[PDB]
Amino acid sequence: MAEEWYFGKITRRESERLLLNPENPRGTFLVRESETTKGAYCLSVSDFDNAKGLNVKHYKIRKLDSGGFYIWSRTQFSSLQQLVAYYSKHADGLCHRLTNVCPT
Repeated sequence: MAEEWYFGKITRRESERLLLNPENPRGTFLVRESETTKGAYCLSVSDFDNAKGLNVKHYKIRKLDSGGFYIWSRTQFSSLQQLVAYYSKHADGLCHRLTNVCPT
């Protein structure tokens, strides 16, 4: 049992398959393990614009030796739960604020 938004070892294309479901509104997200970087995580979030329609953006979450996490070094967090809590309040760099936890 992990956090509701933690999807573990799912692939980048599987995260897109789940997030691109038309029933999921803009701002739907999940956190997963990175396929490209060992020890890093990815925040995958759905967005919408006039050119692309519903699309997915992926953000790399790096873990520090001190135990912290960040997407941009200017804003660091002590846990993944603090990171999700912050980005649920302000977009601050992301395409959209986190609003809906990806189902199933």
